[PDB]
Amino acid sequence: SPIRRDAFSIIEAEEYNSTNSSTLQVIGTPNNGRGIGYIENGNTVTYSNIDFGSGATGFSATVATEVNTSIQIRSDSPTGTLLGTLYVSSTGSWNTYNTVSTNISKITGVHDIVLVFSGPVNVDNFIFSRSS
Ligand SMILES: O[C@@H]1[C@@H](O)[C@H](O[C@@H]2CO[C@@H](O[C@@H]3CO[C@@H](O)[C@H](O)[C@H]3O)[C@H](O)[C@H]2O)OC[C@H]1O
Ligand SMILES: [Ca+2]
Ligand code: NA
Repeated sequence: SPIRRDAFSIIEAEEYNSTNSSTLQVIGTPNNGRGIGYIENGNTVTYSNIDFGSGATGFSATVATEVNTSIQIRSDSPTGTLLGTLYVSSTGSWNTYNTVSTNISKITGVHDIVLVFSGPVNVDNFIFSRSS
């Protein structure tokens, strides 16, 4: 998976750098893309060296789930700074993807990102939004 990436271009969830998960799989999507799924509560997924430049204050992910769930977005490590939490309610199916966004604290420079899952969700991709 890429050693580094831009926060303001699409990051593919399936191109993660490490995970604690023993269940997570790379899945396909209806339009023949890929994502991550078979995720459980407590699973973490790390993406290395994301460059936030002069600042990001939002996070958007394209996700599908049948259960209400949340994803913490942390900087640097699973116990690093909580940037924000994306709350995802049911999208209607494991294959019905929806772009969902949340606010985060402003982050600058280069940091690993860790997504921390409280339950099952399929994630295709994500991206950050710049501060004003
Ligand atoms: O070709 C694509 C298929 O591979 C794709 O299959 C889906 C893959 O993800 C599955 O989602 C899991 C369902 O079970 C939950 O408990 C897990 O947490 C989910 O990750 C989904 O159910 C499959 O249908 O579908 C799209 C096809 O184009
Ligand atoms: Ca993807
Ligand atoms: Na394992």
